[PDB]
Amino acid sequence: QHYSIKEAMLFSQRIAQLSKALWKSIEKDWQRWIKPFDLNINEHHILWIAYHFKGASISEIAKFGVMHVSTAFNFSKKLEEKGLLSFSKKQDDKRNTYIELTEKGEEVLMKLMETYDPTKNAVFNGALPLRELYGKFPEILEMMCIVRNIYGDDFMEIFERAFENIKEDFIEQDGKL
Amino acid sequence: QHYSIKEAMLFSQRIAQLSKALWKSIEKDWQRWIKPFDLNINEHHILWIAYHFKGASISEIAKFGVMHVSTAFNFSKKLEEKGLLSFSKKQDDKRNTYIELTEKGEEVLMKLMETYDPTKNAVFNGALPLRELYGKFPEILEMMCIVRNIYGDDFMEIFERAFENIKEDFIEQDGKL
Amino acid sequence: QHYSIKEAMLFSQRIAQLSKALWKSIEKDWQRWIKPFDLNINEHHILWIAYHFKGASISEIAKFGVMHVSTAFNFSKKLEEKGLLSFSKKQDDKRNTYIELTEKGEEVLMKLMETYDPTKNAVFNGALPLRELYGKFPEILEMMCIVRNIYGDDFMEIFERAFENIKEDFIEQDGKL
Amino acid sequence: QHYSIKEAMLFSQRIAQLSKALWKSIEKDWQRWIKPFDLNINEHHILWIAYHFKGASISEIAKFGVMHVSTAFNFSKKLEEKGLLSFSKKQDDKRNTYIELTEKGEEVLMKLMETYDPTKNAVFNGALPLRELYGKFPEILEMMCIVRNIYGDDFMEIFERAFENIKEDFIEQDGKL
Repeated sequence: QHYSIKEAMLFSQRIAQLSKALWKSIEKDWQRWIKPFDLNINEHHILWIAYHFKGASISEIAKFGVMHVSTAFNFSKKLEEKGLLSFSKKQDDKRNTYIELTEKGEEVLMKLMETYDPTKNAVFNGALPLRELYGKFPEILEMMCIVRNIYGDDFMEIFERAFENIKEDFIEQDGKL
Repeated sequence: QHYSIKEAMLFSQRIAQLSKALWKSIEKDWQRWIKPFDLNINEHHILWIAYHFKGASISEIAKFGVMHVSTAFNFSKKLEEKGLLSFSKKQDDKRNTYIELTEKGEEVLMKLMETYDPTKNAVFNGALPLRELYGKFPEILEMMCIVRNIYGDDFMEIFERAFENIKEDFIEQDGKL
Repeated sequence: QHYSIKEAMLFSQRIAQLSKALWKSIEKDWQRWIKPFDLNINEHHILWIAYHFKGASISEIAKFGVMHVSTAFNFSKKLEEKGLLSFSKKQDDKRNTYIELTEKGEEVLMKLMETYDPTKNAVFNGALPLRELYGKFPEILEMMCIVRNIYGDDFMEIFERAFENIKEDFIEQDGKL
Repeated sequence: QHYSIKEAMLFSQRIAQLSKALWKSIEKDWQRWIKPFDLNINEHHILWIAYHFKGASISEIAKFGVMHVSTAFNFSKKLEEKGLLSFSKKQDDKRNTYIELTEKGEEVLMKLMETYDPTKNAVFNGALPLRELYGKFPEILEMMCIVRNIYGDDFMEIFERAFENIKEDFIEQDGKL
């Protein structure tokens, strides 16, 4: 207890609607960006996970991709067909299968990056006011706090991984390494 | 411009991962709560929209339900089959079809409410630390600001609608009106 | 431990400068507003404390006025001279002396209120951007959290007291009850 | 307009009380830390400003010290008497007088640093809960936003100056360079 029941219902509905809105917008923009290259959302997500972690287990891919293991194997295979990634020999347990990007896939990823225009995506524009007032893009700490308690600190290490990987691996003259 | 390209990529990835995590958790908890009653997530969402707005157009239902019109008609029909809601006579345009809850549906909704246990749902527990430190549940303003610029102030009026409807229509001794 | 020493120094300096800036600005604006009526900052603060709490002990006045007891007695006396407030008979302990506003003082307070122009005060203008982005004036929760741990929940009840007193006791056509 | 008058009064009182509380606590802790060395708050503030800016004008000192010019000259002189700082030859305009720390003063500053214990100061402890929940000390952005609109971006550059100076100039084994 030490909270009202009402309060709980209000908060629940509030976040469920907010989170549905946000996921749906990001989903739509993202799908726009990547549909030229015939990639599902999951597939691009998987490709990035491989870039950032220097290859991964399916169980890694499903953890950081917030998908089920099944989907991670299925879409991983679909990508193998497209020559984007490679598979390890052991298929004992789908979970332990190890994935690693082919070179063609890495070029796909870099290309998609040069195709990137922020000003086309909704959520970016929705956040620009806040960037202007604060001088920096919104941190949305409360959200991160929540997802940490939900998903775990090792989960949460992907944010640090990707920050460092973007900063170090690439540089910009018009947008790419 | 007046921001870095890098910055944009960091922010994009950050929010896309955060928002996927949040939507997936709420999705899983919600599905747990409502699966006894053989209801899709969309279907429950539609039923609430009808309760709050005293019936609605399909186009209303899709706006506030963040779904496509097609889905809103399809799942609305599935609910009509279940005797939960009623349909208007005009089917000229799916969009203008007017939906209104049957009594059986309203009982379903109230029942689901008495079935509600917050302590079972992840995101609730993830937010309790913040509730303790602040003395109130997290407001997540930055998120709301964003969704407002994205979706519109009339969209955003559902939060006020539902706050007032919960407060006024119901009272709690163990949880329900 | 479980923090860096450096971190501690950074945070300390940061807040000490921020808090000096804020106090000095509010001090200057406030002094501008009240200098017509020949009132020190403390004296006006004391008068409000009496209005809100329906009279008070000196020890109350010093708690909520964040001043020393000595100052609270001295400036309280200066106000008695001005016919603004009245004193209880017991002077056994300065702390237990009970203060209550004269009518003249209450008129002074209401007058000062009609003299109030927000647009003249700095800190108000500094906060208007945030009010525009958020649709509401900044909550500055982190600050309140801090002051709560510092000063105590009974201290913190003055915010609720004054919110309710402003809302209920007064109404606005051009600014006053 | 486009806000209520009431709202303005609420916000004003709220921040004025919060800011008085915070300044008074920091004032008391700070005075505790520095009273061994017979230093006013202003005097220590002035000494730090000189360290960070490699000497300064009085007008600089008053800007960043949020004091009047008069006080900045007076307390600067008192420090010259103590052999802490040195003066430029020109006294044409007090404002343009240039101050620079003597070596004795720098040792005083470093000493005070080794005397530093965070766990003694109130505001530090008031913020530790937030540090624990967030994993980092509170940013209090809203406050900084406000002070920026109030005081100016060049004013605000002292935060960056001191961050970099602390990080680079010193290192810690038990607390000092």
